[PDB]
Amino acid sequence: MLPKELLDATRRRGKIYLKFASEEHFRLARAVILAFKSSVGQKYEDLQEKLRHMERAENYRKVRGFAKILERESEFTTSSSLDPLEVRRFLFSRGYVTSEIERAKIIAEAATYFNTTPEEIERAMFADREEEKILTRVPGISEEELIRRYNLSLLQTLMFNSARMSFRVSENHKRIFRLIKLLGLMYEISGENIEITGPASILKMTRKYGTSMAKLIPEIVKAKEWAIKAEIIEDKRVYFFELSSEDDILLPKLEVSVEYDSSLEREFVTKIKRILGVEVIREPGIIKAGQYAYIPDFLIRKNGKEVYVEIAGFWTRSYIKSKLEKLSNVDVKMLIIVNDELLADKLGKIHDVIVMRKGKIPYKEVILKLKEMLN
Amino acid sequence: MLPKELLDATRRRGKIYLKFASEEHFRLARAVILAFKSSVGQKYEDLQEKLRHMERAENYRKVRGFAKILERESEFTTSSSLDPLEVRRFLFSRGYVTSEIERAKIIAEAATYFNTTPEEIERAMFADREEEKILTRVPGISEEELIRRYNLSLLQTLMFNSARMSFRVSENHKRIFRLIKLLGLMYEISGENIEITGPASILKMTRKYGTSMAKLIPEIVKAKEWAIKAEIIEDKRVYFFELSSEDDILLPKLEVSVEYDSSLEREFVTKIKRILGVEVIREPGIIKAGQYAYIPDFLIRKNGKEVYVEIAGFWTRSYIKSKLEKLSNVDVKMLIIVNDELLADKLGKIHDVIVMRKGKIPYKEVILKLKEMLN
Repeated sequence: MLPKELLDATRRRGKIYLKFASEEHFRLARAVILAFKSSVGQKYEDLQEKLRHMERAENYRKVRGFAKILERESEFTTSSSLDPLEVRRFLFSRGYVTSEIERAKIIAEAATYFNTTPEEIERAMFADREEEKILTRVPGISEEELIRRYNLSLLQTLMFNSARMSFRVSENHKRIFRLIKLLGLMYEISGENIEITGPASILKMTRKYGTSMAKLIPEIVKAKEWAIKAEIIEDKRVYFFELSSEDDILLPKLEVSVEYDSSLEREFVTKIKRILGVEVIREPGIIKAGQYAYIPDFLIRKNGKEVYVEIAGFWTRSYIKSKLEKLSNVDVKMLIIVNDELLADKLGKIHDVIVMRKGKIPYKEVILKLKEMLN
Repeated sequence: MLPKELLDATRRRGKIYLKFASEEHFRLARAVILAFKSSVGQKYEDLQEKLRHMERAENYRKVRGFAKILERESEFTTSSSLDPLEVRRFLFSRGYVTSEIERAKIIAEAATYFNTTPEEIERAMFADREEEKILTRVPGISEEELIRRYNLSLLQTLMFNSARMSFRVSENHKRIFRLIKLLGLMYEISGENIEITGPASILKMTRKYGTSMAKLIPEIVKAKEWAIKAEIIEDKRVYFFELSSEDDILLPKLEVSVEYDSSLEREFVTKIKRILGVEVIREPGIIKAGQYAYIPDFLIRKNGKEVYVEIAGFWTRSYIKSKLEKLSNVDVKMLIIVNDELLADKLGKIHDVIVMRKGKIPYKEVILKLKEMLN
């Protein structure tokens, strides 16, 4: 997101700061709301011209950013009951493109065929263009909520260029750990500090990973106390970013779920249990190993031995190799399964982990490794 | 069989013409090729700077288009044997981002950890940037081949804005008809004229559809004689385009291959044979019905009665309703199956066709319909 970086952040002495909106921007937020309200019943093109007219060097980014929020929560509709594709099909089959003088006549024939007026045909002809969509509903969002959502969006946008983002929260740890796993994030826990590998630390799937990462931020800033630190890469330059609840930035408290099902969990247990003669506990709980903590998917036990199993999300070779070294100096035994469709990195020799095939777990390989680990 | 490009066209009085390259652009092609050859061993940024320097107002689209063709056929490599993600993980974990004053020290530690020099650490650190990839191999392409490939890419690019493209070829009809089906194109055949609905006539999947349509063009222009006509939409403006082999545009002769699975096909044959007790012929010939011709997927024969079955590719409600109307009161009996995953249009009530469910054929519906047609 180049534009935002060069324009809604400031860089100084190796640090990067975001140009958050505050109560000082109340009048600007209201002016954007008024531009949307005035454009109800009009084409998106007319709304955009209103926004361009109010834009000045000083307010340009916030006008754009506020309007992006309102547009996302607004309802647009096509301007005609007619199908634009069927209208154009009819017109083009009667020679519309190869005519010039005859076009008004061809439009009049269409109006008879579709039981309407020439003006309705003309409205329908290109009604599938985005510029032609009609604003029909504007959300009932206050200036303050607009400013809060803009600031959350800005914080999320910055994290698309993060090499790593670390945070602490005063509560909601259980939900956050569940979110990290559902979102497939690369994580590291040390004490109260939770470090998320960012998209500037992967080779591919950057937008997909960054989008997933961004869904975690609304849950962080909902805690009564929280602190974020991040390392940001911009071309060959690096910057340190830091924000906490004590900075009193206006931010929302948005509902976050992005939930799932326990189908694989049950499928995995049912496939391993009697085959292996083993006890399996699903989501057994955070396990501490040395100075680090892990969020395993399964605990597998037989005789007096134990093996934790964790299914990674997005991954790179450097991330998995680092995780493996950290687990090698500790008593816990852990089997990591990595998905080949989530490799955000070059293909390489990675041992000690089990690799999926086309997104499916290889159960015989898992069974044999587990047998070897459990004896 | 496509690389995207910048359009470069002339528009005049409702007609659009492409700015094809010719022998007049030989010296420019030679200069672009030399910029690549003289950059082997250098970084992508250094190559691009040579191209920026040679660009002028009148030729920048060809400089950039020629270079894009060469780049796609060139080989680039990362500048060190080190994994940049691993190097940055090491550097950043030692405080690289937060202690500018220690960076030379931290880089020297990395050089010891990775068994190399500080200068290699500095090369590897941001070696995953596109600007820093090294040009290692340039294709042996000639100025004439570059001009031919540019012209094909230009013609292909224009069709991304086509509402429809119609063509005639003097030979290779069977291969062209097979390709139309393999590519999932919306087609209509009338005598020698083959009309392809273009991506300006669908609401979504426009990149996917236009890319598929682009792959048909190399097969058209390989015929001894050919002629293309198209209707082009740009915003709310329409243009007529026409080109034939008689215009003597320099074009390539490319081998065209599209990978096909055919798994759904085989299962359809076996199930219908068993449940219906009929003969099922895969990929029968082209069939004429009225003034139009069709490329069916199956012919089902029972006690002398015959029913054709066609599985559409990409589709719109407009296209399918027009197709159904042309089939309406013709002798031949044809059943159309559409795939819900290939609808490039709004959801609507379409009847007289069978709609797949999550890309799977509904066999009860198909069999019952076939029985009604087979009696």
